Amino acid sequence: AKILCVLYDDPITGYPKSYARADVPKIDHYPGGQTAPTPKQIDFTPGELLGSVSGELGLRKYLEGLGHTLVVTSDKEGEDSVFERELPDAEIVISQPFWPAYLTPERIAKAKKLKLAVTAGIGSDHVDLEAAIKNGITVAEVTYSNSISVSEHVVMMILSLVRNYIPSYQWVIKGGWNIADCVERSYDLEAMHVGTVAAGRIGLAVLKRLKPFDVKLHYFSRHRLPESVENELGLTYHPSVEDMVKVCDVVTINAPLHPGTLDLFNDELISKMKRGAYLVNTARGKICNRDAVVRALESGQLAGYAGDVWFPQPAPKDHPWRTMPHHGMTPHISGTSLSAQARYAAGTREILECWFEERPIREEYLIVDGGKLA
Ligand SMILES: NC(=O)c1ccc[n+]([C@@H]2O[C@H](COP(=O)([O-])OP(=O)(O)OC[C@H]3O[C@@H](n4cnc5c(N)ncnc54)[C@H](OP(=O)(O)O)[C@@H]3O)[C@@H](O)[C@H]2O)c1
Ligand SMILES: [Co+2]
Ligand SMILES: [Co+2]
Repeated sequence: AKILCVLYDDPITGYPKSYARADVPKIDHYPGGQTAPTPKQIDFTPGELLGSVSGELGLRKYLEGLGHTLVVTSDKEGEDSVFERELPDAEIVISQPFWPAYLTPERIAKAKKLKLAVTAGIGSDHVDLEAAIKNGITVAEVTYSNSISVSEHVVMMILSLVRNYIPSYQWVIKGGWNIADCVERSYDLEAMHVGTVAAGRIGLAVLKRLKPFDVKLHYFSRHRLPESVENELGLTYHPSVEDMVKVCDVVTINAPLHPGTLDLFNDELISKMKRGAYLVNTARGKICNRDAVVRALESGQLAGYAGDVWFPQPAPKDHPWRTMPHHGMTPHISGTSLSAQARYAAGTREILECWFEERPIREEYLIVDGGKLA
């Protein structure tokens, strides 16, 4: 069978010949007890670059040893792309959210042999689930594999926005000291009100990391956390997002992209935030209306915005989030740290072994299975 695997390009300086450190820590399990991926073998050393074209997610020796073929490409856009030309023959398609091969209804129709679509990462909004359901395609993602990685990125970005890190760094490089210039927009985070949209694997990890900063914590969720958790973390529950954002100095978005969160932070909702609020979004770019965020930063309604997720991906050269004032953006990188790559690459192989050995894929990895939502 044919496996079609879309990855981002190598660094412009070539695939790395060395790394800054000798190894990465061993992660055995996630908070709550889900075990780390359990592939039978791996053909990489954790810490290597796996999600670029030369990395191949460590999959070629395994797949070709079984007689299957593996096509790796970064060329994913349009009908003339390698991805779309190779799609009609593929039993399995793999891509990462960071450089996503969108499986639209049209492409799924053309993918006559497609039976398994794997998200190397978390969040399968690039896959049209209705068409996958219609066509009996299994959709899997590597649940929890980089949730902690994102929670780290969130707190990092919150601190940098509030404490005005990046403009202060720039004064060093420019040859200046300029203390007053740095701190005329520098605050402590301590005792601010911080709220999260969703308290899932990322959102809860964010709340736990924020707690010892002595912030006043808020959250909005469809379902409440156990009261024992709310008490230990000092959480205030809000039954609507509007209610929460009214009182928050900082808001972090940690919910998946779906109809209920598409365009949720539009002009109206952002106008309900505190003036000078900070907004962080490492969830899915489209949960925030692109031009509304730009306008709120230009007016001062938002004091700062940061995240790693954009619409579309890759972001075009003229994307307005590149140049809006007071931002601390990165490209979509938090979920593909070298540490996270090791976990989602192991998980991708685990899923593939289960697929080819006719053993069940972990229930926690499954998004649709056997023609229905999991
Ligand atoms: N590199 C990155 O930046 C990166 C990496 C990984 C993931 N992500 C994004 O982050 C999402 C969350 O990741 P995760 O590991 O935390 O998944 P998760 O464990 O499934 O948590 C998602 C939580 O969002 C809740 N929620 C859903 N809709 C909501 C809404 N309209 N308002 C408030 N809360 C809502 C869900 O609760 P219910 O059970 O009630 O629906 C769930 O608890 C992913 O879907 C993905 O898009 C980004
Ligand atoms: Co529910
Ligand atoms: Co959901």
